[PDB]
Formats: sequence, C-alpha cells, structure tokens
Amino acid sequence: MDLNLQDKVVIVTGGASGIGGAISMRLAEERAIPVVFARHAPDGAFLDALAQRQPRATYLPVELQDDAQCRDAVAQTIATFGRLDGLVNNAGVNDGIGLDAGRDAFVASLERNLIHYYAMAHYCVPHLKATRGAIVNISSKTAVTGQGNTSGYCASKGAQLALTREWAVALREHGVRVNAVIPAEVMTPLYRNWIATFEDPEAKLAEIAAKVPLGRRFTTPDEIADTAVFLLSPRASHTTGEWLFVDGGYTHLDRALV
Amino acid sequence: MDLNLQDKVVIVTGGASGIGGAISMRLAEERAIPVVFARHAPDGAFLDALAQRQPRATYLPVELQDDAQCRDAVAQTIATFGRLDGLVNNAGVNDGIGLDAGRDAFVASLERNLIHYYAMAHYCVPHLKATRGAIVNISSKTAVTGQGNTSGYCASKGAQLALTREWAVALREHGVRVNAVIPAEVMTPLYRNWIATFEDPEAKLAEIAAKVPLGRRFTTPDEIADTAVFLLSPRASHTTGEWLFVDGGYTHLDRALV
Amino acid sequence: MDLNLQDKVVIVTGGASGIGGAISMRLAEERAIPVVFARHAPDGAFLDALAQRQPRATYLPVELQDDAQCRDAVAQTIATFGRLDGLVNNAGVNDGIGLDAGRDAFVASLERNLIHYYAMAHYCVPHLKATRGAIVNISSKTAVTGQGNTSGYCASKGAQLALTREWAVALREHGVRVNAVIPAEVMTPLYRNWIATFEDPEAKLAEIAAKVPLGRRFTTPDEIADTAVFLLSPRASHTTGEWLFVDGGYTHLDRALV
Amino acid sequence: MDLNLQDKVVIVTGGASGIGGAISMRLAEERAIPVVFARHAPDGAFLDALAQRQPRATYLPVELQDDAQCRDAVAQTIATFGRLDGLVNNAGVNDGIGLDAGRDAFVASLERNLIHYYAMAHYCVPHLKATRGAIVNISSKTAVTGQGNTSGYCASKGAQLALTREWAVALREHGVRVNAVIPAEVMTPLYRNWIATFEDPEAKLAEIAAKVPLGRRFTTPDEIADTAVFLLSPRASHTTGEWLFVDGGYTHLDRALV
Ligand SMILES: NC(=O)c1ccc[n+]([C@@H]2O[C@H](COP(=O)([O-])OP(=O)(O)OC[C@H]3O[C@@H](n4cnc5c(N)ncnc54)[C@H](OP(=O)(O)O)[C@@H]3O)[C@@H](O)[C@H]2O)c1
Ligand SMILES: NC(=O)c1ccc[n+]([C@@H]2O[C@H](COP(=O)([O-])OP(=O)(O)OC[C@H]3O[C@@H](n4cnc5c(N)ncnc54)[C@H](OP(=O)(O)O)[C@@H]3O)[C@@H](O)[C@H]2O)c1
Ligand SMILES: NC(=O)c1ccc[n+]([C@@H]2O[C@H](COP(=O)([O-])OP(=O)(O)OC[C@H]3O[C@@H](n4cnc5c(N)ncnc54)[C@H](OP(=O)(O)O)[C@@H]3O)[C@@H](O)[C@H]2O)c1
Ligand SMILES: NC(=O)c1ccc[n+]([C@@H]2O[C@H](COP(=O)([O-])OP(=O)(O)OC[C@H]3O[C@@H](n4cnc5c(N)ncnc54)[C@H](OP(=O)(O)O)[C@@H]3O)[C@@H](O)[C@H]2O)c1
Ligand SMILES: C[C@@H]1O[C@H](O)[C@@H](O)[C@H](O)[C@@H]1O
Ligand SMILES: C[C@@H]1O[C@H](O)[C@@H](O)[C@H](O)[C@@H]1O
Ligand SMILES: C[C@@H]1O[C@H](O)[C@@H](O)[C@H](O)[C@@H]1O
Ligand SMILES: C[C@@H]1O[C@H](O)[C@@H](O)[C@H](O)[C@@H]1O
Ligand SMILES: [Cl-]
Ligand SMILES: [Cl-]
Ligand SMILES: [Cl-]
Ligand SMILES: [Cl-]
Ligand SMILES: [Mg+2]
Ligand SMILES: [Mg+2]
Repeated sequence: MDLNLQDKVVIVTGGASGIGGAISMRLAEERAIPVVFARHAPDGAFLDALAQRQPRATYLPVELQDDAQCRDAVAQTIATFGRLDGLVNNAGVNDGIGLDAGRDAFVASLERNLIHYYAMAHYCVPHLKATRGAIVNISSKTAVTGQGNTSGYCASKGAQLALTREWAVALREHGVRVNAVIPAEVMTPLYRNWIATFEDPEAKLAEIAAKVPLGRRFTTPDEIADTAVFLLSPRASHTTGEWLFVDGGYTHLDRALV
Repeated sequence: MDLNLQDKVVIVTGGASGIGGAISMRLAEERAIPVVFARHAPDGAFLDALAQRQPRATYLPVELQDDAQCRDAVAQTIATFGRLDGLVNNAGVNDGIGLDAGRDAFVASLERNLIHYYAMAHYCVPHLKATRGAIVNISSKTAVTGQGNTSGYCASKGAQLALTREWAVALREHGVRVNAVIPAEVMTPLYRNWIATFEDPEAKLAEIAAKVPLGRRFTTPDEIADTAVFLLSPRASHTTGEWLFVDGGYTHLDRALV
Repeated sequence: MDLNLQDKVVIVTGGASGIGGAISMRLAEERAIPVVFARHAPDGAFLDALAQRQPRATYLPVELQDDAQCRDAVAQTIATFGRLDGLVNNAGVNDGIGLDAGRDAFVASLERNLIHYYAMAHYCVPHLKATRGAIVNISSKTAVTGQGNTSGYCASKGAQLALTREWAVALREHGVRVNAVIPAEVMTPLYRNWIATFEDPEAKLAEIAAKVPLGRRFTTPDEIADTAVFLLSPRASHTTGEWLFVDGGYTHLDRALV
Repeated sequence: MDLNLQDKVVIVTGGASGIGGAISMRLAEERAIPVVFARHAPDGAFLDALAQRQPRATYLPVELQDDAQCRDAVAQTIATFGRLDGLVNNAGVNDGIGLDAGRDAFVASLERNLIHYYAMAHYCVPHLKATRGAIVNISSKTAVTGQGNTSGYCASKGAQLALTREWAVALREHGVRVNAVIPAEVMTPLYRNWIATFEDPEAKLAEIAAKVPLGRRFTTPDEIADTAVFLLSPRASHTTGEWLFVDGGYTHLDRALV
C-alpha cells in the first residue's frame, strides 16, 4: 500500500528511542524525511539505518521543556527543508507523581509530558497549514484506565487526548488532520526503567504480560509505529480527531480473561 | 508499506458495490485474493479491474440471509483456494424500520443486517483459526449516534460492534484478530437509494454534507477500504477488538461547528 | 432527594427477581407503581413487601417472547391505570450461545434478550409520549468487553445500547428520555444459575469477585436499582441516550490492578 | 430517595455560582454541610437560602491557584468540622487559549483549571480516606468534542477526566469513590461572560440552544447538581471512575438532528 509520504518532512519528538525510533524508521522506509527532536544524540547504528533508508533524515538536539529550543528547532527545520508535513508528539515519561506528591511535582510532570505537545503544535501548525499536513499525538491507555501513583502522567496523557479532539476541530478547515495513538504495554527503554522501580521486576513484567489479551505479550514499537504512520498518510484522509488503541485488547476486553 | 497480504484469501460480503467493492479492489491491488459473496452479479468493468489486479479474484452468488447458501459458499471457497485468511462482513441496508414498525419488521431488519454477520463468522472461523486470519465487521455510526426511524438497523449495527469485542475475546488464543470500521456518511448506491426516500433529496444531501466536520464532504469508499484492509493485515498485528471511526469527525467532534 | 415518582406507573420486565426485583422495590419505596411483567409468579414475600410499600403494585403473567402477550399486557396496564410513565426493559439471560452454536441458536438468544426490548418499547411508546415518560434498558458490560462463548447475549446487549441512543433520538421531541444501565457482576438467581455451569463454581465466583476493583465484591441489585430509578425520575431531566456503568470499576479501570 | 448525606461535610470549589452554587444548595437541601471555597464573597441571598436549609453551611475565601490557600482552607475545614466527607472540584473558566496563544498562556489556563483540581485532591484525600468519602470532578464536553480556540481549557478538562479514572484506581482500597460530571451547555455567569465575547451574543446563544437534542434548551445548574450529588451519596456506592454526561444528548446523539 503506497502511503504517498515520499519526501514529506515529519518531526518526531523523542524520535530515536522506543516507539518514536520505530516511527522514524518506518517513515524513512516509506521515504518520508523524519526529523528527530530529542535531547540526547541517537546511537550510531540507528542513524546509519535511518540514512540508508532516507539520507535526508536528521537529528536536532532539543530539550522539549525549553520553549525557545522548540521554537528555534522548528525554525531550523523549515530553514533546512523548506516545509513541514507532519508532527509526531511522542516524547514522554511515566514519572510516578501520585496524589501524595504535591503541586510542584505535579506541574513538573505536566512539563515533562503535556506542555511540550502544546508547544510543538503551537510552532508547527502554521507550517502544517501550508502543506495540509498531519499531527499524531502518542498518549497512553492510563488516560482512560488509570494506574495508581501517577496523577501527573495520567493528567498529561488525558489532556493529550482532549487536545487531539480540539486541534482536529481547530484545524479542520485547513485540511490538517489530528489523531492519537494509545499504547498500553510496549517494551522500550522507558518500560525497562519503569519496571526497574519495582521490588521484583522480572516477576512484575511476567505478571503484566500475562494480562495482555492477544498473545499474552507486549505490543512492539513497530506495531505502534505502523498505525501512527498510517495516520500521518493520505490513506487516512478522512480520519481526524480519533484515538486509535494499539494494545492487544488491553483497554477494552474483559478484565477477567486469562 | 508492504501489507503482506499477497495471496491471502479474503471473503468480502457485498463485495462488488460501494464500500465492499472498494475493499475488494484494494485487496486485489495488494495482491490478496478477494472472494465476493453477493446476491447480484458484479458489473463487468468491476470484474475486469479486479482480475487485472488479481486474476484469482472471484465472485460467488449468495443470498446471505440463507444459512445454507452461506455454508455452501464458504465450503466452495475452501474447496477452490484451500484456505481462508480473512472475512469482511460488509453487506447491509439502512432499512428504516422504526419504533412503529412492529416485531416482524424489526426481526426482518436483523435478518438483513445482523444475523448474516454471525452466520458468516460461524462458518469462517474454523478456517481462520488455521491461518491465524482476521475479521473486519463494517458497522455504522448510527450504532452510537442513533438516527431516528431505524431501530432495526441501529440494533444490528450496535450488535455488530458488541460481536467485534466478543469474537476478539473468543478467538484471542488462536491469533485471530477481529475489528470493526464505523463509517458515517459514504456516497454509495445504498446512500443514493436511502436519500431518495426523502422529500427533497438534493437539499437533504447538501444539508448532511455541510455537517461533516472535515471538508464538509462525504467519506469515500476508498477511505473506508484503506482502513479496513490495514486492519486485515499484519501491520495491525496487535489490534483486536477495536472500533475504528472513519468519518471526517462526524461522530466525535462538537455538533455546533459549521 | 424527592424523585417525584409518586403514582407514576412503571412496567418492569422480569421485575420480581434479581435486578428487576430491586428496581420494583425501589420504585414502590418512592411511591411509584411498579407493574411486574414476568412469566413466573413472584415470590409471596416479595409481593407482600411490594404491596406494603405500594398497595397498587401489580403483577401480570407475560412470556415476553410472545408478541401478543406483550401487546395485551400493555393494553391491560393502560386499562387498569389509565397511563404509563415508565418502562424498564430488564428481563434477560446470559445463555452461552457462542461462535460454534449456529444460526438457530443465535436467533433464539436474540429472542430471549433483544427482541422483547424492542417489542415492549413498540407497545409502550404511544403511552409514554402521553406522559412525557422514560425508558431504562438494562444491558451488560459484555456489550463492550466481550466474554467468550456468548455471541447471542453479547449481540443482544450491544443492540440494546444502540437502541438506547436510537430511541433517545426518535423520542426527543416528545420529551421521552431513554437511558441504559450497564452492570458487570451482580449476585442474582441468573448469576447463581450461570456460575453453576462451571466446573468449580465456588472458586470461579471468588476468582471473579477478586477482579472487581472497588472492594473486590459483586455489585448489589440495590446498587443497580438506585441508578435505574434515578434515571426514570425528573432528577435526570436532561439525561437521555446515556449508558451508565454501575460496576465497581470493572469495565474502565486498569485490568492489571489487584 | 434518602441519600444519607445528613451532616456529611463537602467542600465545593466555586460553590456559590452557577453549577457549584446549585450543588451547594442541593447538598444543603439533603442536610449535608457544604463548605464553599471561592475567591469572591457569595451573594447575600444565596448564603441566606443556604443557611435556612443548613445553618452550618459556610464559606472560606480561597484563591484556588494559591497552593498555600488550598492547604490552609482544608486545614481550617477540618479544624471546624473534624471531618471531610466529600470534595467537589468545580471552579473553572473557559478562557479561550488557542493554538496561537503560546506556552505562557497555555500554562496559565492549566493553572486556572487543572492544577487546583489536583491541589484540592492532594490536600483532601487524607481526610476522605478517614470517612470513606467521595470526589466529584466537574469536567466539560469539550474534553471529548473539542470546540476550537480553547486548547488550555480542553487540555484541562480532559486531564480532569483522566484524573477521575486515576484517582478511582488509587483510592479504591480506601473505599473512596471518584467520579466526574460532564455538562455541555448550562446557563451560568460563566456562560454569560463567555457568550458576550461573540459578535452577536443573543443570536449565538439561540443558535447553540437549537442544537441541544432534548428540548432545544440549555441544561440547568440544578440538573447538573442532582447528578453530582447522587454521585457523592452512598446510593452510588459501586460507581467509581465514571464520567456522567448530563447534556441533553449534546455529546452522543446524531449531529444531524434538528
Ligand atoms: N513504553 C510503553 O509501554 C508506553 C505505553 C503507553 C504510552 N507510551 C508513550 O509512548 C511515548 C514514547 O514512550 P517510549 O516508551 O518509546 O519512551 P522512550 O524509549 O524513553 O523514548 C522517548 C525518547 O524521548 C526522549 N525524551 C523524553 N523527554 C524529552 C524531553 N523533555 N526533551 C527531549 N527528549 C525527550 C527520551 O530521551 P531520554 O530518555 O534519553 O532522556 C527518549 O529518547 C510516550 O509519550 C509514552 O507516554 C509508552
Ligand atoms: N453508505 C454509508 O454511508 C454507510 C455508512 C455507515 C455504514 N455503512 C455500512 O457499510 C456497509 C456497506 O454499505 P454500502 O453503502 O457500501 O452498500 P451497497 O453499495 O448497497 O453495497 C452493499 C452490497 O451488498 C449487497 N447485499 C446486501 N444485502 C445482501 C444480502 N442479504 N445477500 C447478498 N448480498 C447483499 C448489495 O446488493 P443489492 O443492493 O444489489 O441487493 C450490495 O451489492 C453496510 O454494512 C452499511 O451498513 C454504510
Ligand atoms: N446478574 C448480573 O451479573 C448481570 C450483569 C450484567 C447485566 N445483567 C442484566 O440484568 C438483567 C437482569 O438480570 P438478573 O441477573 O437480575 O436476572 P434474573 O434474576 O434471572 O431476573 C430476570 C427475571 O426475568 C424473567 N424472565 C427472563 N426471561 C423472560 C421472558 N422471556 N419472559 C418473561 N420473564 C422473563 C426471569 O424469569 P425466570 O428466570 O423464572 O424464567 C426472572 O424472573 C438482564 O437483562 C441481564 O442481562 C445482569
Ligand atoms: N456553564 C457551562 O456551560 C459549562 C459546561 C461544561 C462544563 N462547565 C464547567 O462547570 C464548572 C463551573 O462552571 P460555571 O459555569 O458554573 O461557572 P461560574 O458560574 O463562573 O462559577 C464558577 C465559580 O468559581 C469561581 N472561581 C473560578 N476560579 C476560581 C479560583 N481560581 N479560585 C477561587 N474561585 C474561583 C468563580 O469566581 P469568579 O468568577 O467570581 O472569579 C465562580 O464563583 C467549570 O469547571 C466549568 O468548566 C460549565
Ligand atoms: C511505562 C509505561 O507507561 C505506560 O504509559 C503505561 O501504560 C505502562 O503500563 C507503563 O507504566
Ligand atoms: C444509508 C446510510 O446509513 C448509514 O448507516 C448512516 O450512517 C447514514 O447516515 C445513512 O443513513
Ligand atoms: C450472568 C452474568 O451475565 C452478565 O451479563 C455478565 O456481565 C456476568 O459476567 C455474568 O456472566
Ligand atoms: C462556557 C462554556 O464552557 C463549556 O465548557 C462549553 O461546553 C460550553 O460550550 C461553553 O463554551
Ligand atoms: Cl496516588
Ligand atoms: Cl422511530
Ligand atoms: Cl465463542
Ligand atoms: Cl485554536
Ligand atoms: Mg545508550
Ligand atoms: Mg446496476
């Protein structure tokens, strides 16, 4: 299936690790031009693989919590490529800021997750209008299921779903589509670090995997990526405002199944 | 994006008109083998176009309300191709059976819409298990929005969404994925005939189109088809139980927007 | 909170057992007049309790799958009371008709569950229009979660949710509100009979109860009843089309919680 | 229907205007003790009416964006009453902070809306645990429908829905229920101030009212209040994590209906 993304310029925040890395790699495979915005330099093998698929792919160092850095990096992207066709808001961290944490920690979680999705859309939208481009926001099933001890992240992830509907409304007349992908359990460096905070990470991981209805296994980054890239493409040309769950049945199927 | 559907055998009910026709054509383009189950012979140009893309594509005359015909046609498909990789339940008719119609008419609507989705799954599932295949059910936004004067169809369409979740549960350990696509307004022969039941079809059509948030235009059959075929493919290998709205924002965006 | 249901005539199908019985009892407590439609005679102590709260409460023997019986019982209720203010569609049975069962069994499940909800609305709606009355449909979380081996029931329960939206649309100009209540696990005679089909019923029961997030216990019939009766009352005067989940968090909260 | 809220102490933020005022008044009618947290003095006639129903009803001057003020007012409420049985997070403002506004404005909208819902829960939860109390969060249909030009508010309102699920999970073992109410259009001082920003407010108002499916009229503050108070009560003892739409069908019914 031709996605007609050849030579389309797409910013992917957190685009060199986990889900974001898989999105960048799939974009490159489709001959789109992924532009990774991330705070740490990507690994060399990842950069090699990206460039082999699409030699124009690139990386810009950006701490997304710095509004000026987002501003300047979008500007640099336009200066370098002359257009912007997509934005994937993806950087995030399940930071375990619960009800006991207090205001300052809760707000810091909003900064780490929610506020840069807005900032990036704010700077990207004028350019997306020019190309009738698209936005994909990566949320989390915790936006609708909860988890415990993670008010900051949950709030952020739910806000991201609301913003998906709001931006779809706001940008409809410009032909800019805005959608979200909702993963549940995906093995990534983030998941590795999160599970490591538990008393018994090996047992806990096995416990969780056993609860995923389809295959009793975690979703892969490539599975999230392929739905995300489909949503960026004109194959989804009448899909906007939508929240696509790619989760092995985690969110919606009977909790009682084994 | 390679969908890896080459030589996969997929039954498409009502597969030579409107949405179903577009699904068959996209399957053929991807080198899958669509098998059209429908009561009236397809038009010659459609058959030509299907065969040009995939010469093994075929059509079986089936009145889906006849359980024996469904049974025998699935059997014939297995006899002819040796396997079955997908089922698209798609045949349907918005038949305007309201609260005033009475039991017999309501049940007749269930027969025209709901009951053959079950019958087809009943006969197809043993074969889908063998290939770890997939099912897509085509529902309607009326399952969640209502419409008025159409209890029979609405009930059927809502049951189809429930069956999507149920079959996803039932078949999870066999690796058979089951998903639904929810269109709102799509210009097809069905829509042409439905709108013709109104006092002023031209004005009514324009009224409705003006209410679709994205572009103030109807969704195309190709737009429904591309999401449906994506869902049949291993690119959606961890998506099951899901209801994908392809509707230009019809269902979920603020009713007040113009 | 005054519910202003005094002397309001409400038919409750299956209204003398489990959830339906609790609905009738709460209606009687609020001085409404419940009219039980059921095929078997209510327990003497139940009727005694009902009559102590509301001496005009009554029972009509009805097999709901017989259309003429529904017709005649509604006519008789109108002959007796001169009005109808509410309809609670509640009778149902989780009959375990799965994918392997075949057409005849699936349609029989529809008859046992879905079709009489339609028949009852069909016959009651003219009278509810006259009183600006209300409908409550009792569905099941299986409509959205699935369960396995129960296509007939799931389909019916999902159709009942769609019909709730459809009737809310159809009846809006007459001021007739239509809503649904979605239970998950409630201890009733049906649950006792259902759980008895399992190899170890006592253990299966405990296993299911442990998965209910709020309190690790089943919902009570009175809990379902109080939401259902609230929805019948003018305290819910702008609520229509809605599906209220009364399930201790079963449907929506993280499947992983213990 | 006895709600068993007599002498239960409930903080209502913004509890003397619009929806919050109606919630406080209904609480007082049910013999609960509403404690109004608001930055401006309540109207004299409102306080008179409140005190006639519940003479222990009180008001504490609080700017909710000041964390220390939230902290001290909760402490004072506990010093006065010795207990806290409920929290209604209600204060909010649709502040029209869109995509073009920038980071600072977006975060300010979060402060005006989202962040104090967290702060209030943070300070109230220890006390609600002690009484097995309840939380109700007032969100907005814009969380799911969007609106345009209001990213800050939409994000906040969506975060409040996610927080409802998250807190329901976090607090389940303490028997503390957490639910949300979602209004669409309600005539309040906020609505008057919001509609006044439009070029033709009277006409805009009529245009919006005509789009509400049930009765073509706005929902009343009392309608929102009665659902919110039901959710605070033990009549909703197995309802947690839920989002109750009280909107005349605005969110869920066919956008095409007139
Ligand atoms: N993994 C899951 O199971 C799962 C489930 C549901 C939703 N999600 C969502 O999926 C998204 C991606 O998650 P992931 O698991 O793929 O995470 P990941 O492997 O940690 O990748 C995220 C990348 O973003 C970077 N990043 C984070 N914050 C940044 C910032 N403020 N500025 C610049 N770069 C930043 C990270 O860098 P460093 O780590 O080196 O600092 C990392 O390279 C997140 O939004 C998450 O909420 C994940
Ligand atoms: N068009 C829309 O706006 C829209 C919106 C939401 C959902 N949908 C759903 O999309 C699906 C397809 O709709 P469509 O608009 O593409 O309809 P369509 O153009 O009429 O195509 C449906 C085909 O199925 C055939 N068919 C119907 N019932 C049959 C039966 N019992 N046995 C054998 N063949 C049968 C029809 O044949 P004949 O007509 O020649 O008899 C026709 O060829 C339906 O399930 C519908 O509910 C459509
Ligand atoms: N219990 C649960 O956990 C649960 C969960 C989700 C949804 N629900 C739903 O809640 C509703 C009530 O369930 P329940 O557990 O309270 O069941 P219940 O205790 O069996 O009560 C149902 C009553 O309806 C009667 N009935 C059934 N079919 C009838 C018919 N065709 N004609 C006349 N009377 C009929 C039954 O009579 P007989 O049995 O004597 O024949 C019985 O008295 C159902 O719609 C069910 O789907 C229940
Ligand atoms: N009205 C609607 O159509 C509608 C629809 C959907 C959702 N909602 C939601 O319903 C809730 C209540 O809305 P409403 O229409 O009833 O508004 P309202 O009449 O303006 O009442 C809100 C009250 O809260 C106060 N308040 C606001 N921010 C405060 C703060 N930071 N500190 C202390 N007090 C504060 C206001 O005081 P001052 O105004 O005097 O400063 C006012 O008294 C909001 O959360 C809103 O999002 C309303
Ligand atoms: C780190 C991961 O964050 C995700 O959003 C959650 O859905 C997973 O369960 C896990 O906690
Ligand atoms: C014929 C079509 O049926 C579909 O299901 C509906 O969604 C459309 O509005 C139209 O009535
Ligand atoms: C008998 C009961 O039927 C209900 O609908 C289900 O939700 C329960 O799990 C149980 O099977
Ligand atoms: C002021 C009101 O805010 C609410 O949240 C919205 O739902 C209404 O449409 C209106 O804008
Ligand atoms: Cl917590
Ligand atoms: Cl009707
Ligand atoms: Cl089954
Ligand atoms: Cl905007
Ligand atoms: Mg490294
Ligand atoms: Mg023809």
